[PDB]
Amino acid sequence: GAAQAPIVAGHPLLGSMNDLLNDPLATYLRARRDHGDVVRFRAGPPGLRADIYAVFSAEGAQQVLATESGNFRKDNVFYGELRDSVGNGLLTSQDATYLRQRRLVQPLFTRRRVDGYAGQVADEAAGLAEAWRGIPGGGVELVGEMHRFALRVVGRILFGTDMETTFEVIERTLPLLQEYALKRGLAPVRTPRTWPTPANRRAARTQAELFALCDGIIDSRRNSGEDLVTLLVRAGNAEDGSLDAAELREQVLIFLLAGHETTATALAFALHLLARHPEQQRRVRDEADRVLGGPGGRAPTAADMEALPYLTMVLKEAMRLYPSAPVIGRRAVADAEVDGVRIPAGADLFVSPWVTHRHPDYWPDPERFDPERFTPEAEAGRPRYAWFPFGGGPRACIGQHLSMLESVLGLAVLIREFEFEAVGEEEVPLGAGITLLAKGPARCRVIPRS
Ligand code: HEM
Repeated sequence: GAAQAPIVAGHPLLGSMNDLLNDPLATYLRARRDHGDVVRFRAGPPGLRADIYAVFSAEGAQQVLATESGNFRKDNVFYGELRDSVGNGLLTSQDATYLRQRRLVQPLFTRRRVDGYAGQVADEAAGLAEAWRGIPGGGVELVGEMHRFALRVVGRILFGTDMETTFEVIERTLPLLQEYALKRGLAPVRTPRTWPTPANRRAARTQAELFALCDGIIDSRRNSGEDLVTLLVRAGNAEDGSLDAAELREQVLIFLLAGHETTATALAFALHLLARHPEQQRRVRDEADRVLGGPGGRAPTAADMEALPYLTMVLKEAMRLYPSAPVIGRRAVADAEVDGVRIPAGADLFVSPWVTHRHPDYWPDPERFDPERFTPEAEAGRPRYAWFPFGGGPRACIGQHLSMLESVLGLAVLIREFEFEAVGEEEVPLGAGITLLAKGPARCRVIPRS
């Protein structure tokens, strides 16, 4: 006896089109508050787009992402636009194509291989510290600062040293190809990319430049402290052979796309919360000072992650309030039942870390910043999928441990060398694209500790 999904209140004629455009994050929370855990969003005018379903329960998220993963596919139009824009890499691939890619890439994402990149993160963070030590204003805009820093960390991990050259090209090329794909995947009309419109021409020129850069970097590595491009080029097994040149580029691009804004968002918001919460900052500082030796102390290592649990708890709470992926899209193959509600075959649907992380059934006083929610005991008192920023199940984030290594060890250096104080508006307005979008500045004063 499957129930029908309630339609989220919206415009009499346009449905949720205006609400999802103006304030999608507030629309998602209202949908749960007024209509429940399985809802349907209507578009207008009638006949433009099929109803998009939404699952906000932890148990429904476990079903969509893990228990019944086979019924929920990456067949949404957005995924097709990303594949056309950056190639059919590990994030967008499905079936046999994905299985061969997973067989060849998983070896590069082992805890030991990832832990080997700890010194690169520590060096990049010490570099940011020296630059911040010479800021005459003593102030930073964290969204902008962490956007640069995160690309530098993932790019050092990918391409090694002296790649500020490649950084500036990627910095200006990749975001445009992502916007092109996001805007087309969410659009109600799609003129072919071959069509010679000014926008489609600009995107193909952007693609050419980035593709050629990637191919040159990859071809230089065709000729341990090895970079990830070197290990992707040397990936091979008996059944799958090795990755081709197009396959190599698709993975480099997907790693850059999946690790640049995601880690930036987490770093900026963790630092912003610590800037607005002095007691929690003092706790992270006393922990950093005890493990690394204080201002002017030693570089953090991968093993220091076990000795930095409050910082880990601050990060998880930042990713609860500010999930870098606020929604995860899927498409139903066959009729399904989630929380007693029917999700039809062919239906585009989405789980939302943004809503489930603020759900009153799992989160007391959900908008309060409290790292103590992530003690092992508190985690046991709540369902597993109440917190899922890296997703879950077979398609969970492969760089989850890398992101935590870069965040914990990164923030450890910055808190060991600087005190943070929020300046100006502390409420950063938020939107949603591929990732959580900052629609406001996160200003902060950096005070050198030595
Ligand atoms: C070092 C940084 C990162 C890298 C290189 C990276 C890479 C990737 C890759 C390759 C995938 C596809 C995994 C697969 O299908 O087998 C993925 C999935 C995912 N990543 Fe990450 N990631 C990083 C950081 C983050 C962070 C900080 C978040 C925080 C929100 C995040 C959230 C996700 C989510 C939700 C998925 C699942 C998407 C889905 O199921 O459709 N990633 N990541």
